[PDB]
Amino acid sequence: PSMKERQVCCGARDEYWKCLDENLEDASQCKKLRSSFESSCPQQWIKYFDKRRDYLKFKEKFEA
Amino acid sequence: QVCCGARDEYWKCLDENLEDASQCKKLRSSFESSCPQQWIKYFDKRRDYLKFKEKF
Amino acid sequence: QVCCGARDEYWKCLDENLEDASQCKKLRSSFESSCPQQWIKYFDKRRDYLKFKEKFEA
Amino acid sequence: APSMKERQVCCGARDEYWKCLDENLEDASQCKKLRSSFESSCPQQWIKYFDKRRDYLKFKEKFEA
Repeated sequence: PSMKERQVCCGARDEYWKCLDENLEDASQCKKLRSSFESSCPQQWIKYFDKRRDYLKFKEKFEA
Repeated sequence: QVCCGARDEYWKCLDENLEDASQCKKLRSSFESSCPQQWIKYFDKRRDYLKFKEKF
Repeated sequence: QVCCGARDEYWKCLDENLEDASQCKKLRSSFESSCPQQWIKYFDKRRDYLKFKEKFEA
Repeated sequence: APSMKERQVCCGARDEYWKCLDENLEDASQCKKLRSSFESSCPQQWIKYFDKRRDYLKFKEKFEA
């Protein structure tokens, strides 16, 4: 998986996660960005980032 | 692998395999994985030119 | 190793220390080592804008 | 530990220097300008590495030919 593929995957993840921050984890507002994210990233990266997002957002509330 | 490190090892394989890219697919991956695509485009043009100049 | 991994670890440190860059100088080095300078400049503008937007509303 | 940009600039400076040496069959004198640009562009331990790497590669070529 090339450096350009990583750049493009990260960019698509940045935009997707940004949307989620501006709509309190509401997938329905970020449908096209989620689609680009899946199109832009290897299957095992998508799983990594989805699980990381859960951990981080739940750790916040456990701490809150 | 530093970008120019992975590039130099790819170029070494090309040398040792008479410029036949088919023999160097593994090292082509590490190169692509180590270097921005803009740099790879530059590096491919420098190599193509310099190897051609060599034979000339 | 991956440019965005090193960026995210640097940004995680900035969060944890009240956006205080002086604490996170180690991971700033690894960020600079992992990412081309053109990407760093963009990422630094993105962070400045987003962190500022955080306050401007909250 | 040098940044990615520092490694890139070191590599470019090294490339142009090694190119010059190839065009003058290792004659240092005709590349002194590029030599200087290589030393300023590269950390001390990188200069050492690429100098010893150059020697090994050139002498390995002669040994085999």
